[PDB]
Amino acid sequence: SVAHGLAWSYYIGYLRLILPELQARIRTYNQHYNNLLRGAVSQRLYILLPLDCGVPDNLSMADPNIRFLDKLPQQTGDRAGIKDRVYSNSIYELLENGQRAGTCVLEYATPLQTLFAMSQYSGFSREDRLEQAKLFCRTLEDILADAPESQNNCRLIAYQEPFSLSQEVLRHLRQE
Amino acid sequence: SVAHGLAWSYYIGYLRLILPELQARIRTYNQHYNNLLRGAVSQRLYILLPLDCGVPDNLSMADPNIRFLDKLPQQTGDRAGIKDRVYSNSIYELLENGQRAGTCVLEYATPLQTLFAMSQYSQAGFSREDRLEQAKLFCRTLEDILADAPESQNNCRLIAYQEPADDSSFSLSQEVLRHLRQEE
Ligand SMILES: O=C(Nc1cc(F)c(F)cc1C(=O)O)c1ccc(-n2ccnc2)nn1
Ligand SMILES: O=C(Nc1cc(F)c(F)cc1C(=O)O)c1ccc(-n2ccnc2)nn1
Repeated sequence: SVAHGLAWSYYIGYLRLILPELQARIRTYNQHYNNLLRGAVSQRLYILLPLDCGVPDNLSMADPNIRFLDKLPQQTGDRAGIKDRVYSNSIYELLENGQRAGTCVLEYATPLQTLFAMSQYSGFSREDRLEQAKLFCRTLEDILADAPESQNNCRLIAYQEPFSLSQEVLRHLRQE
Repeated sequence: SVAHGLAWSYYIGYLRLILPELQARIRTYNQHYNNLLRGAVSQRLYILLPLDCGVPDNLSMADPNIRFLDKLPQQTGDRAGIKDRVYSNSIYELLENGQRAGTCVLEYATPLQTLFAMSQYSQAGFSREDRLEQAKLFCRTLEDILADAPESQNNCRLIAYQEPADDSSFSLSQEVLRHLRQEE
């Protein structure tokens, strides 16, 4: 049940705040900042849900075919006593054969780091961590399916390694 | 178990990251004479834990005697696929009789908003009583986490309070000043 609460926490504390302005920020980037010949940034927030709960800080460290392109225009807002809290979301090019194949706003679901931290060493086994990660994912899918902030503007990317993270994301980008 | 998990998720997801550099950033802010002449910033992160789980976005809206002053210079770092994620931490003056009595880095514990959002509308008997119990468990777990955590080196003060029914009888600025004066 901890992961059910973490999924709610992620929606209430982050996704409900970030999803409503996302379309407008992507449109700003596409119309004002993006070089003439660069491909458009895709319209969705792509959230990585590694079922192993491995959340590295740097996506280019995780797969060099995920290349940092630029920041979205920043979203600021008062939040829980932070005046003008800053959200500096990252845009990535997904490379195939050294060339851009897709461009998107991509990040990991941060609460998966809690499940990982509490099970990295051996109570709370790897199998228990997998079960919590799946519960997180199922709970978050149910929340977003019902949430008025989720309007074809978010895509959950849940995966288990048996692998290219870039190819996993591209399969989701190309399903749209 | 949810409150226990939220306390861990708050330490792992934020306090672990923000606490190690915080005193260096405050020290830097206080070394600017024009800042120090206004008043020294207290050398701790003060975390508000309203046990009702009510977490308004703007502290001056909560209590006009909590006056926004300034921001620490941004801390950036790569986090969970966010390149150079930005932490803009707010500094407040705490007023007594219209005058500065203290200056601090102050914010609400964000996961208390989840406890609240999940029970605000409940028609269950004892939903408010159950929420208060969850909030206390959250605070207890977080106190126990930070007692043991190497990032917590007399640099964090949890401010847990249950507000009275009577809105006018409670002053959040006074609640923070009580803590700020002990930390001194
Ligand atoms: O997951 C986040 N937040 C939370 C998750 C919780 F479960 C919770 F209880 C509270 C929060 C919170 O932030 O208060 C989160 C994720 C990405 C970014 N972000 C993206 C660009 N810059 C910052 N910011 N926050
Ligand atoms: O509580 C926060 N975050 C989280 C809490 C979680 F429970 C979790 F699982 C993940 C996060 C997360 O951020 O990923 C949080 C609070 C303050 C600020 N902040 C202060 C200035 N600018 C930004 N940022 N984040």
